[PDB]
Amino acid sequence: AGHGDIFALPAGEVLGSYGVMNPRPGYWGAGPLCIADGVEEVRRAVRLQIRRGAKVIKVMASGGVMSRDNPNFAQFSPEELKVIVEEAARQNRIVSAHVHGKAGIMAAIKAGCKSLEHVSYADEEVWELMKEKGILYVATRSVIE
Amino acid sequence: DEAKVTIIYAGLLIPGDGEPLRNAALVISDKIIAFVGSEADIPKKYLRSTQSTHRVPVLMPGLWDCHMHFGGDDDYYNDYTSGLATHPASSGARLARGCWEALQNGYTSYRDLAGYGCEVAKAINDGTIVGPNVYSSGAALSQTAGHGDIFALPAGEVLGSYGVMNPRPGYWGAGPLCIADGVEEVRRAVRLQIRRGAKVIKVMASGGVMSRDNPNFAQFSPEELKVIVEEAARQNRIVSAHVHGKAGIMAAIKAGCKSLEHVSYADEEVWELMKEKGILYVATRSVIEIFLASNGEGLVKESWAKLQALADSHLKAYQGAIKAGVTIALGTDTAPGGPTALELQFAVERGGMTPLEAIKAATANAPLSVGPQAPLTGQLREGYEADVIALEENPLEDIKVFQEPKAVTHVWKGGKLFKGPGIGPWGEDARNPFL
Amino acid sequence: EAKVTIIYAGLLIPGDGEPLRNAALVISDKIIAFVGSEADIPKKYLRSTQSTHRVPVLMPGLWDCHMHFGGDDDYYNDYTSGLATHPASSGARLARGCWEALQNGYTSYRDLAGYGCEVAKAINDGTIVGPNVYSSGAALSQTAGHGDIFALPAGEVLGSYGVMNPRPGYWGAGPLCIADGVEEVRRAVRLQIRRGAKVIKVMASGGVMSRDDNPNFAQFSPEELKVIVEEAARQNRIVSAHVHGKAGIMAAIKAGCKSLEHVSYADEEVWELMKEKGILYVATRSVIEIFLASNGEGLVKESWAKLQALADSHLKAYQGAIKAGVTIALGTDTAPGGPTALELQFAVERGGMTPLEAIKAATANAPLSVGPQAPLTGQLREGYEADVIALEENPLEDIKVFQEPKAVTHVWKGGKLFKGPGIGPWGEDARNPFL
Amino acid sequence: EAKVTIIYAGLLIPGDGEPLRNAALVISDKIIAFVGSEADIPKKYLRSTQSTHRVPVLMPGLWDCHMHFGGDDDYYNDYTSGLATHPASSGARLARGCWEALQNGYTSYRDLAGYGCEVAKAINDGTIVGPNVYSSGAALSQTAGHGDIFALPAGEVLGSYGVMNPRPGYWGAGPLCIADGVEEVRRAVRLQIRRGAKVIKVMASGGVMSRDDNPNFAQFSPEELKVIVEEAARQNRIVSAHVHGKAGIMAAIKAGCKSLEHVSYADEEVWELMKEKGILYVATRSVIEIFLASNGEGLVKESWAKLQALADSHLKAYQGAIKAGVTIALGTDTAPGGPTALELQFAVERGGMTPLEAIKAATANAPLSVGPQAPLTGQLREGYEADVIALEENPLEDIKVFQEPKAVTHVWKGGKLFKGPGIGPWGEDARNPFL
Repeated sequence: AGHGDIFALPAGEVLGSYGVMNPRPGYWGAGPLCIADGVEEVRRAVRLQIRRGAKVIKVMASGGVMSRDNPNFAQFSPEELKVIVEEAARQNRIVSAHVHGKAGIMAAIKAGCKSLEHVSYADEEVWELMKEKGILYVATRSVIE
Repeated sequence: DEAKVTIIYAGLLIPGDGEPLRNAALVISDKIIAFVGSEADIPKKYLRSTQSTHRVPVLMPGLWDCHMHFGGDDDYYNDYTSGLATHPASSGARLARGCWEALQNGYTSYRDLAGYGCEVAKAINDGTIVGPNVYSSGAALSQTAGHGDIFALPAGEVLGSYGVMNPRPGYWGAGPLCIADGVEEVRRAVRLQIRRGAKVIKVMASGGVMSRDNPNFAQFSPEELKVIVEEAARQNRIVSAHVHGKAGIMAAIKAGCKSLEHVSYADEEVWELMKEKGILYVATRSVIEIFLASNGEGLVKESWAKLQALADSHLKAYQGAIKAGVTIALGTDTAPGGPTALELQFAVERGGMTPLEAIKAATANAPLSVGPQAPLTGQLREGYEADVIALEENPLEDIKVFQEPKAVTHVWKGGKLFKGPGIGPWGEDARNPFL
Repeated sequence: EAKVTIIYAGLLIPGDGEPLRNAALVISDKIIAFVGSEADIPKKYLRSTQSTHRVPVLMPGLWDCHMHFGGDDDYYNDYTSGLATHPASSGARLARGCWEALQNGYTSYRDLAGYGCEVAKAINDGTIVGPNVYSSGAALSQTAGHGDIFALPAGEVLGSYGVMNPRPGYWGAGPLCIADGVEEVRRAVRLQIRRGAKVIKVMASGGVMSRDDNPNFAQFSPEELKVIVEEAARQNRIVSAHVHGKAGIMAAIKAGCKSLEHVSYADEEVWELMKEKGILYVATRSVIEIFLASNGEGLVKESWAKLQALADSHLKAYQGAIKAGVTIALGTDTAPGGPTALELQFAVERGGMTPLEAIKAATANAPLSVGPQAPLTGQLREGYEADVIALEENPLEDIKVFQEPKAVTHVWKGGKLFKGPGIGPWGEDARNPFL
Repeated sequence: EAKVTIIYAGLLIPGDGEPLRNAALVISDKIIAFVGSEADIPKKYLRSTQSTHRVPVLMPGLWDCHMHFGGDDDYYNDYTSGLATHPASSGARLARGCWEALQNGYTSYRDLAGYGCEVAKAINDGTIVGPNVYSSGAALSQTAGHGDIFALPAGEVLGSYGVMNPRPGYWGAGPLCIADGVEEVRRAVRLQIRRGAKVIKVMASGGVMSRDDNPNFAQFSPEELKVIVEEAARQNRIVSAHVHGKAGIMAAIKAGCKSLEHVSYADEEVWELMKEKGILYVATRSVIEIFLASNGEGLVKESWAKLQALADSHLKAYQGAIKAGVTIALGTDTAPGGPTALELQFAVERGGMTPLEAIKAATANAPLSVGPQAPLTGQLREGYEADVIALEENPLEDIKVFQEPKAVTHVWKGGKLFKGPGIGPWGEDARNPFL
């Protein structure tokens, strides 16, 4: 049910294709999207991208005004984000977080993400944190335009 | 094109929370209520701009039932097996009749706590059918061997259908029930309901006297309940917990649930906690009353003693909560179109509410049952949503008035007339959506 | 005590045969007890009748022999919506449609792909109202056939709709069934019957879906079609074949199909075979007319030349069949509540039927579309089923009269009034089924 | 307004027939409007033409009738790379290859195993450029057949490429399809058609892969081959059979295959049958020549004696077929962009064709390799498709001229210039399709 999910399809088709359970023939673990719920699953989720030669890890950490969906709501738990960062860090990758609302922004920061996309509700507080922590700001303004 | 303005003059206007007005008027502008006050005080701009006026004896908010189940089961299986065996197309057809019927009784909002509310609301919102505002849980979450489980079927069939492992074709993750065990699974369990558009999350947090089963025993671990609350909270939902025994009640509270159903063993301590924490109490007395009316035909002696003991507790709990001034809303655990109005009767005649408090429980308080997902509604006030009904008779003099749908003469939902003089079955300006 | 109703008609169109003037029809319970002149009504019925009516025009309830009970979300334009739309949503929407159908005087639908079986359960238990629904269950298609969803990958489609790999999730109960080989095709027919299918529908040719799609190519092997017919035959169903090109037509015939849809490349040889073998011809002209009215907005040059060539051929086929006196019924390939009446217009204005023959195609002939599953119906005759409608205006003078539902004033299905003066939305003596 | 181009040619090689000197060809839009002497050009074209060209040599676009669209990672030497290489990698690599193909004057490829169907989508939508691709989809092989990957265990291979057990992961859409039994083999052909396959390819014999492998042994039963042909035939495809030994050859013929690859043990009897039945002979000599050039580096004594014995037999077969006047086309079993031109050299220097007959095999005859899926093409004639190339040098004097792509100066596919003076890498009027 996150920003990467394909809401128009039923849930079984999507997790069948892109979940980190149920290994099978058909280039399992090697698509545009990976859906993982819970600390256990998110470890295999990062590990599967590294397996392909990923040089960065990308999380959806907020909603994205896809339906009448809320960009203000955070996505993934802090517990999952922390683990995702740590997994990437162990292989010398960073994590880049899709964030709009301040709650998602703050959680991605707190977790250890070093790059943020859109960052649409960034304010004074976010700017100072990003400078203090050396976190890249990638506005992606073309999408809004 | 200008705003669509409607003036409704009322002999008696029951706002929902607060003293009723005599010789009052309410103005609707488009979807919201633009003015409430005396007939004398209507602003002149609305007298100028109005396209339609009405005069009725009694005006009040659209009613809520805060505990419905959108199941539409075939009649065949008497237990929960029907939920699994009934094809959802059948369920959906039947639920369409029920939501129509709900609207005709002045029920403009339902909180579905287990079933297809999400899926059926799509056909309400796109205009294909008509119905109340539906705030749905999607599936009720239950542990294995919990109150949601179908004990009569073997475990593999049930978790195959309703578990959060083993994704597959067949509308996986989209049934009346979701079974999840452990912190990991319960995260996907909440997430799957949100995926469907759930506007509340419902947990089974105690047993429910289904077998010679214990309502005193809690269900789910505290660890799971905490996580379930947090998951809902992150998407700005609240969690509503089915609870009977005090252990389950206390655990649901501790976890962060903001709504409790039945609450049968609630005592002094529970009442104070619910007030302190702003937790809605939904007694669902109609369910108890059903099996009191059966009177123990074909039940063993001590299993009937057990139901009465629970019923008596449930009664004291509700009475004490009302007297203690716990915040209360009404629900019945029925199918759409069912006898939701009965709960007003029981609120008065069992609970001991005044008819006015009973109405408050079914209107002004009821949106609390979805927390932050509630619009400003359930009250006749400026700025609130135009969910308004009119009655022929004064329900403060006889609360049973609500049980004759002929007595609800006009129904507005979101400023639109769905029932009223010269208004068709599918509401005003209804067009066949298949042409 | 039999429930007797007398209907006096200025004009009585029986369905097959010369219309009567100054006529009457008697209903006794569910069957038609008498048809003849007002003068000749038997006196026993004048004595026993509890209600009488007087109307300008009376005729049989109308049939559409080619409907699809899909109720899809609007989101996906193609067949993906059939898979992605949750069936609870579909069922809700189909309830509106069946209501709407009945209001237009359509008392029978033959669903050739979808949830007719599942929705008819809610009609028959009285929860909603609608036409008599004879459903195929899923349309049978080969892999890469006209029923397949080419835009999705193959695994997703056969996972959802194949006859292998049984699993939780209403397996074997969707709008589509894909089966390859004699073995699989036995289970394919059997699974529809399991749902209560009253006809079996095959895709036996391509259907100009893409540019690499060819309506001239047959689908399924003769070996599979033969077995499909035999399986249906054993349960006293017939098979209805979607066919365009002559190769597919000839194969469906050879196999034993007794109903053909579209039949776009039917020529002399096909017409004679259909008459010789008693095979119903359902043109489904409305489908061609839809993409003629688009006129090639955003289509490549030669792909529009291809549709017109098919459309032209489909026209000549239909015209030739009518002239050759092939037995014909009407269908539209629409959702319930859709514009079924249009097909009468096209039967006259394209096909070249007389308005009277057009009515025959939508009434007396239409039960042939389900073979031995048909009761004696579609005609105003003694002993036939009381599916009867009344109109304000004479449709023999303007066949487009059927396209104003206000013009159908009374609808009886099985002797029960579902529309008529002072009669509610859910029919006479309707009760809320959830109380 | 038609887009008209005049090409003056010192030498025009039409494909089937005597070459013209001092000739011209007119293109109108996508088809060839005129072929004849420069003197005889119709005046209307001299008036209407927007561009003219003058070149030494003009002929049809070349065909390779035996390509494999694999795009494998280099890592695995055997067939394992087909399974292990991610198809996104394969597709990228195949884009270079199709570009490179077009630059050498190859305007049509018949892919007999791989992703031709999937890559042609990006050619046809204009994202990349390439030849007309007629693809088999996956090659069909029995378990333990020439398509099987013996080095992996059986479960992994049938999990990936079998026609049972549909699942997420682009099921049914790989370079290989394994099917055993009549039932499975229906779905096998159907799955390729689903992808847009324009020919069906079977493995009908062994292929000296190992020492326990025998090219003399047939593969698939006659029962399976018959059904495979019939399935293809119903969609207007033909089947092309990989065959070495006479038993496999005879079975493929008997079944109804209309194209044979390698045909290494073809003798008098086979030649006559192929002529009698109109069966294309594609020798694929380049494959034999590769392992002749290795010369038995790290091969056992008798396993090198086995390859030479096959190579010799393959040679006599091809030579005899040419002399017997069997209809022949050319293919190489290479990746797109590979050394397709080599096969012309071998047709002359091994087969003993004249350079003119060699060109006929790569042009006028080559569309026979897809039977009814062929447009009128491979020839410079009025009404045929404008797939035209120009060379700097006369290939009738040196057939190796084709192996320098600098020597192909102009390439037209469907009347559109993809290579020529002042013309960019992606062809004329190319736009970045992502803006």
